[PDB]
Amino acid sequence: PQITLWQRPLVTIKIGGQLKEALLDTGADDTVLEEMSLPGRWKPKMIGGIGGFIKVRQYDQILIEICGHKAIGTVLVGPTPVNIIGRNLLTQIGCTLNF
Amino acid sequence: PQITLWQRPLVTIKIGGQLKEALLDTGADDTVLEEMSLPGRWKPKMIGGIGGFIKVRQYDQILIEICGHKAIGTVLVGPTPVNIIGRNLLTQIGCTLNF
Ligand SMILES: CNC(=O)c1cccc(CN2[C@H](COc3ccccc3)[C@H](O)[C@@H](O)[C@@H](COc3ccccc3)N(Cc3ccccc3)S2(=O)=O)c1
Repeated sequence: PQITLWQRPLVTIKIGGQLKEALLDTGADDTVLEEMSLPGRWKPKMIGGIGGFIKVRQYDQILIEICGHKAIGTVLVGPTPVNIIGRNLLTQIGCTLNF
Repeated sequence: PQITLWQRPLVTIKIGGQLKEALLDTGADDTVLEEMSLPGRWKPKMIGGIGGFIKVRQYDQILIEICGHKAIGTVLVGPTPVNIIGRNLLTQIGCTLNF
């Protein structure tokens, strides 16, 4: 589909059998979600925003459904202001910017 | 044009006659640029994201050229590490997210 930007590009995602709201964010390199439990081991990672950097937990090969489209990739969990779907997953669902 | 997200969506913008590189950020409500001088009165504001908040100066009705498309809108100026073009301006150039 085509999403306009007059309002926040919020979509429903499914992860760990739960539905959550997330922002389609072309400015983010990675996908970062609010604190939650994911399976497997995690690795440390530092990501930065306008205010500075934060430490998050990196989980790999996580199944996440975005607007019905299934994706499998790296998900970061940490103190993020909102659930963010970044370029690593946007590319998997074939998302592009057009104008 | 159609911009893929394999890499960060960086574009050239023209503001105050100056050329700059900026990130197209669908997750950002507003536009925030690195410290610079702009004519007119401004209002202080606080914007936050990953890492926390930063103080910025809000200028209204600023003319900006993005990829040859003229757009008018509010621009926030502050100690941001990267120039960010948010939704307030992306809408004016008719930018959409598609997949
Ligand atoms: C009202 N606030 C604004 O208009 C407003 C205006 C401008 C900016 C922001 C905040 N940013 C949002 C996220 O914050 C929020 C918070 C609440 C609601 C919406 C977005 C942005 O959309 C993201 O792209 C992330 C990159 O996050 C990641 C995630 C994973 C890996 C790497 C980055 N940042 C922008 C940024 C990009 C590159 C370098 C430095 C900073 S951010 O600063 O963290 C809000």
